Amino acid sequence: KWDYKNKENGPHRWDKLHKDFEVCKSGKSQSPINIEHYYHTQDKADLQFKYAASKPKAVFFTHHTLKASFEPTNHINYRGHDYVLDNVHFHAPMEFLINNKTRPLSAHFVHKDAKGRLLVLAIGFEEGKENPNLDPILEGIQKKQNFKEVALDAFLPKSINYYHFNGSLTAPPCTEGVAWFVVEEPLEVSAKQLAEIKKRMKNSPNQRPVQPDYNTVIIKRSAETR
Amino acid sequence: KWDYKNKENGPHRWDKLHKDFEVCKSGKSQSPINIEHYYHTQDKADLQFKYAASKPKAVFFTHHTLKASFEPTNHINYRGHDYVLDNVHFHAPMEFLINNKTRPLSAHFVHKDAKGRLLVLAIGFEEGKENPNLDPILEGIQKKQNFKEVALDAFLPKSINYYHFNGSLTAPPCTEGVAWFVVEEPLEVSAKQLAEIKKRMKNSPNQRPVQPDYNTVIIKRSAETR
Ligand SMILES: [Cl-]
Ligand SMILES: [Cl-]
Ligand SMILES: [Zn+2]
Ligand SMILES: [Zn+2]
Repeated sequence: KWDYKNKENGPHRWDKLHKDFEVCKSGKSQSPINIEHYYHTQDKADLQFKYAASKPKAVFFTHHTLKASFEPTNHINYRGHDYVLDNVHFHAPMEFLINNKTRPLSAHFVHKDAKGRLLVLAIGFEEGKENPNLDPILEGIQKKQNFKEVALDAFLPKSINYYHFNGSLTAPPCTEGVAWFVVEEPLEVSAKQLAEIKKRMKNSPNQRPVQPDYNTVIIKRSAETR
Repeated sequence: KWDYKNKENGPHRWDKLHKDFEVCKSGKSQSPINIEHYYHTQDKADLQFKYAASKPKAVFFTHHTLKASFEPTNHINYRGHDYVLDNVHFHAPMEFLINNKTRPLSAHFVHKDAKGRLLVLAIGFEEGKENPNLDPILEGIQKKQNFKEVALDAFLPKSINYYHFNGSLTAPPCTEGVAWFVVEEPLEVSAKQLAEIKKRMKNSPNQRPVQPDYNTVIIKRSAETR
């Protein structure tokens, strides 16, 4: 039963808990890392968003995180191909570091294309003003069902800059082949919302430690989300 | 013994021949691929070559390739680490494709730093002028010992453009975590030299087929070799 503690089931031993998890240790592009060495480009965008306000399929606690799953109606388009948004879920603290800076919370937007290839967008939160985009999720977890719309098309800023590289899932089975999009700009979250989200995740950090970095090639990129 | 034929020892089954070879199948950053999506960077790389004329330790046919191995006196410095050149060996046809174009031959310059991390430079050849830099290798494979200097310093152009990304070894054990540098402009080789090198590799292609590409992030970059 894998977790984030430092006992028999912790991240240092995930590989021992099941054969499927062996890549958690043996892989050469495990995530997260500290993003510190990266390149710049003047190339045009290759990322477009096809998000719309959507009622979650489910809002629930699973795999140590608070997760909102969605019907397959939202997509990111990358290199001309659609990747359907499966879920949004949270990590506290944020898992990726950017020039050794941490954030107290991040969201992962998890996508998959028709071929089954994974694309994950990560974005951090900084403690600040109330973020009304989070309220349908907070209201939805403590509610039976009939979940309210999540404003997916208002969640990110208009313009984003992100770090783009290949890595892995940050929880078992740690599958590689992941295209990561780690957004530089933080969203806001209030102290109250931050406490509430952390409590829904059992006040138990669900941040995988940074993994060995085998010269990960990272390009800094921009895109418009509208 | 693994090979490039397609009975019980070839590419599709490398993973089954030894548990050390399992990443040949399970890996999600396997090489080679067709390089066709890449982000252009404008600054000249810090990449520093420390190559000099070097007498091979051995010039020999091993694991389906013509290989020249060296004493550990040559390196590439990348991100402040010295990657020591172990060997130069050949593939026919060239294994990486660039915008779907093939070359009849490539060389791999295989390196490892002290911390054990891999760096391989690939450069293709196109039929044209006689390449004097190949001659000590072509002579050496016909010699018992006392191999003449390979002009490692002259082998590459002073200015190069390359594709840079994370991948794998292209032969078993298919180890990932490889920092790849695939040079854009081909070197020349005469038709006679090309036929001769292919004969020394038993007129038997030693090209791994293109592997699944899980959105490999590739940058295009310039460097100087001195
Ligand atoms: Cl994160
Ligand atoms: Cl190649
Ligand atoms: Zn996650
Ligand atoms: Zn090779």
